[PDB]
Amino acid sequence: IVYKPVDLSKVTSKCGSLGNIHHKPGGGQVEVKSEKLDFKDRVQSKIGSLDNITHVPGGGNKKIETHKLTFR
Amino acid sequence: IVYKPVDLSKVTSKCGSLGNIHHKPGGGQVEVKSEKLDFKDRVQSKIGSLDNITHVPGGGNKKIETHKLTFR
Amino acid sequence: IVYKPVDLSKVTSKCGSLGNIHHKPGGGQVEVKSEKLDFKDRVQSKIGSLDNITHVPGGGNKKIETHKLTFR
Amino acid sequence: IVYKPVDLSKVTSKCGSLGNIHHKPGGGQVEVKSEKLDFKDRVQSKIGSLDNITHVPGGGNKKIETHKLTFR
Amino acid sequence: IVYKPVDLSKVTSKCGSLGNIHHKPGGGQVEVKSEKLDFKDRVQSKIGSLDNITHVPGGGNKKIETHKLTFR
Amino acid sequence: IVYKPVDLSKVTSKCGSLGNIHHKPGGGQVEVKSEKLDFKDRVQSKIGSLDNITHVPGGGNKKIETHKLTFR
Repeated sequence: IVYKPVDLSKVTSKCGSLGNIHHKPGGGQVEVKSEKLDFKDRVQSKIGSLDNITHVPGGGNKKIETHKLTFR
Repeated sequence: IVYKPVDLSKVTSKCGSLGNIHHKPGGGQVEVKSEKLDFKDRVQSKIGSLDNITHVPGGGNKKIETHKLTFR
Repeated sequence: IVYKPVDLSKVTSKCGSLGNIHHKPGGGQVEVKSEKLDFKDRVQSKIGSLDNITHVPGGGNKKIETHKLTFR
Repeated sequence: IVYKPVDLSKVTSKCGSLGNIHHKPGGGQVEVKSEKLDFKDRVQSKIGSLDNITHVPGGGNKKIETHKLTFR
Repeated sequence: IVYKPVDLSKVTSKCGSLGNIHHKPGGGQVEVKSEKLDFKDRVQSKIGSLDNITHVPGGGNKKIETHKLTFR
Repeated sequence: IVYKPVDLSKVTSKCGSLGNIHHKPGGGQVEVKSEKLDFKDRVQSKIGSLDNITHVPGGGNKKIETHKLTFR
């Protein structure tokens, strides 16, 4: 008895933002004028930013593999 | 008995931001004028930023493999 | 009995920000003017930054492998 | 002009577990038998426990109050 | 002009576990028998515990108050 | 002008575990028997514990108060 199975598979995952082109994205004009103005509660503000923010909790690879051979 | 299984597989994961091009991204004008202005609670502000922020809690590789052979 | 199983698999993970191009990124103009202005609570501020910030609590590699052979 | 507003409010918050009675809760019999047994990955186990676990990130109180009086 | 506003308010917060009664809680019988047994990764185990665990990152008090009076 | 605002408010926070009654808590029987038993990685174990563990990174008090009076 010959037991010769073969795994030759090519497996890829390519997830998120890949191969994009951004050409002169923030090229314009942004004007913010604020006067006599009041905040009672928590503020998050972005003006004219172009951040790359990347979070990867994913993208793991795992294999679990089992081999057994029994005579009786 | 000839037990000769083979794993030859190629596995990849490529996750997050890969191979992107940013050309002259923050090239424009940002003007922020603030006057007579008040905050009672916590502030986060970004003006004209271009940060690359990368978090990778993921991207782990693991193999679990088990072999057993019994005569009786 | 011949027990000659083989693992030849190639496994990679490549996660986060990889192979990106940033060309003249912060090239424009940022003006922030602040007058008569008040904060009672905690402030985080970025003006005109281009930080590269990388956190990798992930990216680990592990093998768990078990072999047993029994005669009786 | 008399400006004499009054706040007499009673405000209460009562959150989580309050005023419960637990009488002989763990009074029975718990038997665990484990033999020839294997773990490849991380274990959390409770047998026969009766913990009080209390987490309070909430339960703060704040007032913001503003008074202004103008002649012209 | 008389400007005599009053705050007489009572404000209370009571959060977590309060005023509970536990009578003979762990009073029964707990048996653990473990034999020929293996762990490859991290173990947390509780057998027969009755901890009080209390975490309070919350529960702060703050007043912000502003007074202004203008003659012109 | 009479400018006589008053704060008489009573403000309280009581967070975590308060006023609980634990009567003969650990009064029963806990038996642990362990044999031929193996750990490759980090262990935390409690058998028959009754800890009071209290963490308070919270629970602060603060006043911010501002007064200004302008003649022109």
